[PDB]
Amino acid sequence: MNIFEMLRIDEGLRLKIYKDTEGYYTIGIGHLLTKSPSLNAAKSELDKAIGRNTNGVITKDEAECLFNQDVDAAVCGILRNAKLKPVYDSLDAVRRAALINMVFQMGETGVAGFTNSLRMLQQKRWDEAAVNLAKSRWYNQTPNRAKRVITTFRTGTWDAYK
Ligand SMILES: *C1=C(C(=O)OC)C(C)(C)N(O)C1(C)C
Ligand SMILES: *C1=C(C(=O)OC)C(C)(C)N(O)C1(C)C
Repeated sequence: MNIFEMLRIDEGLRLKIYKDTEGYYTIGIGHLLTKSPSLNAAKSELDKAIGRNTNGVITKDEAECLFNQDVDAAVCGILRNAKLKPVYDSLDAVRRAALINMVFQMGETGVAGFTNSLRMLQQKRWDEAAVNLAKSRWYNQTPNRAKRVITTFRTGTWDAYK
């Protein structure tokens, strides 16, 4: 198991534009296209991301291509953020993947706002951090996925993904 296999489980794979759990146009392995309600706006975003006129459908190879860029962008966002980089640097590789997972789902700024959870992770107070992380809109709106990510933070193992 690794961050790619982890997010592939959490995000799925769909080759046509669909609406994500928030109602936002998405494609591939959780590639958010736009929060705009305009399907043409989402299709324009898709064409720009792929470099061709797609009419809202991509191939599996294209989906995996976007996914690799998106995982990279999540890591890049963490390492440039003054709030997230210290926590990331302090973590083992499995818990690092859990933080990347959260940034992939909610964005750099969103995760960087989890000030008290981040402190608890930095302190390596894993059970306490797990309790705090669940006190969130994130957990309430996607509880099964959040439970898996939180278990990964709590234990430092892949138990929730096997
Ligand atoms: C990845 C791609 C790919 O692997 O599909 C063959 C394309 C669509 C060529 N490219 O735009 C990226 C780099 C996104
Ligand atoms: C890092 C980036 C990156 O390396 O994506 C793979 C982008 C998204 C260009 N950038 O905004 C940071 C600095 C976060």
